[PDB]
Amino acid sequence: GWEVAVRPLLSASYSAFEMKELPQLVASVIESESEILHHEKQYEPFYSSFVALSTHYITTVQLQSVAAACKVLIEFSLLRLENPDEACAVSQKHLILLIKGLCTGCSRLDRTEIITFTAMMKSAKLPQTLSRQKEVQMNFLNQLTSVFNPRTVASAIKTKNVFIAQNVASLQELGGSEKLLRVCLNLPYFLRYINRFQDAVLANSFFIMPATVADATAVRNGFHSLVIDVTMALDTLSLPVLEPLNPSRLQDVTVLSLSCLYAGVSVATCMAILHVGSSSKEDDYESDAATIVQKCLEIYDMIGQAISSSRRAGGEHYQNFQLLGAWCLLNSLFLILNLSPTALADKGKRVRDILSRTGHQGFGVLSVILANHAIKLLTSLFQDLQVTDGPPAALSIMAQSTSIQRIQRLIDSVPLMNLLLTLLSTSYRKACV
Amino acid sequence: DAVLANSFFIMPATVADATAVRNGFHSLVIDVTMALDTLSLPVLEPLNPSRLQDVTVLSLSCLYAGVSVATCMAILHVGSSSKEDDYESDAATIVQKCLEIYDMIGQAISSSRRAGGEHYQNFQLLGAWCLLNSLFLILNLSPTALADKGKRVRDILSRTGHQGFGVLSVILANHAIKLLTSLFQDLQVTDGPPAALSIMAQSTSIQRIQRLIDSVPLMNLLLTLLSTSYRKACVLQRQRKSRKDPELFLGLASNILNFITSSMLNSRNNFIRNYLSVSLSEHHMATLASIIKEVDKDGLKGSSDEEFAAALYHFNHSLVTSDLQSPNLQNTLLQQLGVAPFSEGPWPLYIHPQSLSVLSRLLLIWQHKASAQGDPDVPECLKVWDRFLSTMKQNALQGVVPSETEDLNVEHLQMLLLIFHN
Repeated sequence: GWEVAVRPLLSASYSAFEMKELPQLVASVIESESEILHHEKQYEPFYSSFVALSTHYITTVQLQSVAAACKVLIEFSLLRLENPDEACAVSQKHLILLIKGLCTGCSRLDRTEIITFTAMMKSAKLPQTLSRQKEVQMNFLNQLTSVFNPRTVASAIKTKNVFIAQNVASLQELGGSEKLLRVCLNLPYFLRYINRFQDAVLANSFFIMPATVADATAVRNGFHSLVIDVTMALDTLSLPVLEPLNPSRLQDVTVLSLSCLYAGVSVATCMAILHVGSSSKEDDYESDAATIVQKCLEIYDMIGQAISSSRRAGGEHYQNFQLLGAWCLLNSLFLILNLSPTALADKGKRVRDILSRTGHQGFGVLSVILANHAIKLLTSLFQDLQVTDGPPAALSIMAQSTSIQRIQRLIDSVPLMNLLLTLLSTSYRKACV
Repeated sequence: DAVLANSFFIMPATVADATAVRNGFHSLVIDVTMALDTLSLPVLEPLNPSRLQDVTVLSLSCLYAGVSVATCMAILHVGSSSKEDDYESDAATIVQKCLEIYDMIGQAISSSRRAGGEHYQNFQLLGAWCLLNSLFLILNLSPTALADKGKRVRDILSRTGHQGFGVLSVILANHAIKLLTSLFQDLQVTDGPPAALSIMAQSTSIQRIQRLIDSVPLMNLLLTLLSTSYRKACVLQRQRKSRKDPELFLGLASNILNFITSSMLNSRNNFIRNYLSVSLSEHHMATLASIIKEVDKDGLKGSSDEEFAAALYHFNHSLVTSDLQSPNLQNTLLQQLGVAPFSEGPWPLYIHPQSLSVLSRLLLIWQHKASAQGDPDVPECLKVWDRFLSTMKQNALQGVVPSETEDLNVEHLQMLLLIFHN
């Protein structure tokens, strides 16, 4: 039965996990494998919560069976992250943290959620409401059929290392890298940012629309979903799912990272506009803006590091990545520093229109952070340049160009010297004030 | 010329030509030292395509020179004071400096902001190609037959005792195995042309590995190095009771075996598994059986022996379990081991642990497959039980008291009982 199968988790929910309770849990997970992936709607939350508790208790601490069970759970979480159904007891975010935790040292789930998971455990109805020789022979057959590594990869650290190696091998076997990247690309909230980046790169111009103060407020009040999305995307990108950098995979990765940087730039512009136009809610808003911009920069840096060190993408792609990042950051800085105090802000109730048509109470910590990252990209590019008036370097990761072409494209986008002197003056004035 | 002709050239030629190439080793030493010092300066950063071509030309030619001096020293040793000691020290120094130059150039290419992963892959491919061709050439040296009758690699392949080898061979094999494991780990994550041997070429990992296979039959070469290295290590260990120590050769053997297990046996790719299934031969099983007999007869000796035993155990069981060897190959292995289920002599009542492990693994796999499919009882198990009973009955009739290492260790009895239960 299933009641006796879930009994060890019910007993252990009030304590740690007894060592003697693990092998039968593994046996039950392997035995029901044929059914776990195929279920009706009303049993689904029960099985989701059971999987959550099982994974949690496995990660808190014969290796072949554990690896098989972990592979089964990873497969379950994978197709649960692909489909996700409305009535899933565990949302997509906790599935992402669970998959990460099985590949790491179990520092994702918290008690505040497993209490609700056990409550749902009790409140859910069984499939068949919750409110020695056979196992040895199976283990013998499992050890006989396949050979565990062991040494191809003090005691606690090596057991943890082999556990992580087995788990990541199982994850890669299912091809979860492509599925995770696909699920991260077609997010319901990053979609607008990705589309905006596509239009900006196609039209050669830079777009930001916090627009007026009212539009800035409208963009606000939905910031918490953006925080959740950026956190989950960062956790997904922290997993080793990026190694086979095919050209299409490269394009997808740069699209995702650059759109995330675009989102950070946009929230920075929104906060600056709000401050120019002008409790606990405002403090929450500013803390959330700081968190999202920091996470966006972290994602950008992680993607850049992955691109630079990869054995399929080399120096040219890293240079193009740095050029795109610097272009976005510099255009953003020019836009935010061109904000009027009251004139254009009130009369408004792009960068090409601003250039065609052509008080520094904006700025802030976000502006400083963006300027620092832009200056790092710029010094890297200029150090590269140091060692025929052609076209500006194409804004694609697969393009070929020289350093002079990239610098000339940056100059064509924005007058750099005047901009730099403007930020220097404004920053010193703010510091002295 | 070698890259243009798709072939590999080394001409130490005979002993006289080897001596003629020698006696000029001091100039080569001074040249490699000055080249290494020049390459140590920061004068490599702007890697234009032409500069890349020049750098790879220089580094690969230096590696070629190290390979050539290694071949010359090996030929001199096969053919056969302070001068000889100076010559061997010079050879060691020049090969070490050549390897250092190659590694420095490779690291510079990998970390450069103008040359990326593809160029590093091509660099590794060229290095591995040169190293493997050199190893094949040196390990195919004849003792006296072709050496005296001679008074390339394509002619050798067209026309088709191991007192050569040495420390230089071990170092070259180690570097080649490092390049090979890097390339195969790259592969892991349409029968086209082999990958071009140019630093600017575009190719997939399958293409590079297939080019390496085309140049030299890899599996036979690797097994030959494993066998020769273990033989030299065991001979040196017997004589004892860098060259004077046997742990180096034992480590090389363990490393090559571990490479074979991790990169090929556990590989998921279909093409490499097909190649492994095609390229396994009965002579390889005979060599493996002789290695097993040596390791079980010698017994536990030292820590390096423990590591080599672990590697051999892992290789044996991975080969047995992962369904590449055809059944006749398994029968050949058992027959060579002397524990063939269809033999006619008395059943050996004492089985050494390694042979017992492999035999039990094979028999239990057969029994499990037969039970799962529905086949009636496998004739091999019935035959082994019958032969055990007949031998034991004969010994009972003769009233013979065996020795402590002669009949019926306990693990053998447990294994037979487990067979009986199924």
